[PDB]
Amino acid sequence: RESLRLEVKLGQGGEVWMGTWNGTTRVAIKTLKPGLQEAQVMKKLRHEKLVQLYAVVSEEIYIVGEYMSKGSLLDFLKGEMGKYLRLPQLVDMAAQIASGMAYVERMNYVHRDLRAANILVGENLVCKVADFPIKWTAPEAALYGRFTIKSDVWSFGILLTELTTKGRVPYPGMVNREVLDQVERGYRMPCPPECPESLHDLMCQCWRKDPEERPTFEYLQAFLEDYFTSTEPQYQPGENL
Ligand SMILES: Cc1cccc(Cc2nn(C(C)(C)C)c3ncnc(N)c23)c1
Repeated sequence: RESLRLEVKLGQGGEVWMGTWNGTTRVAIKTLKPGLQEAQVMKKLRHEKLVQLYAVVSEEIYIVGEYMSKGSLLDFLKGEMGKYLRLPQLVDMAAQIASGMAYVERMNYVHRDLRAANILVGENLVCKVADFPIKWTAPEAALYGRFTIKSDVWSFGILLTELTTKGRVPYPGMVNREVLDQVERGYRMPCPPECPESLHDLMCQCWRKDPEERPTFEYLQAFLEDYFTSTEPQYQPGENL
């Protein structure tokens, strides 16, 4: 429609801007440098924990969508807020992402790149899935291209380590190659400092060798929503978590 007004340049890769749709609705605008399938997907998928597609400009997109004021989750955890987040806030954020992926799961879709960098945050610690990497990719997916919702579950397990480490890169010290050789031999990341074994157990369930044995995003959602009542009712704050 071309009723957009770009104000602040958010990031650069294409680019992303904070603008205003027809002089009112504040929106985010992703731009392509000539040298989009995401929009096609966001037409079918509509959920409160998924970033909302608003409009498109197929000439010169300019993909317009819901503006998330706190940028990516990766930047959020590595930012000034990281030091104040505790398990309750982190688990909560995990539950919201499981809710979005639960919807994806029911819609028979696959993300193929779930991770903190592709999660957006807003006010009141609202998290939503967006953007519809060996360290984040399930073995069967990275090796044989077996991309399913179960390979997204594996990726969610890695995302859990990102939350509990507050942004740190998975498999610290290991390069892609070592990560492939190691994970194939049954290696799995240890329990993060001050992270309850119960949560690390959830990760390991997401990392099971057999895809069909990994839990559903429905199970993950429910588990995380009830965490501090059914699982760790005796939880006590710590230095970092
Ligand atoms: C649909 C759509 C449109 C524009 C941008 C995105 C992804 C996105 N990316 N970014 C970054 C963090 C600037 C890269 C966003 N910041 C705020 N709101 C957003 N929606 C984003 C998605």
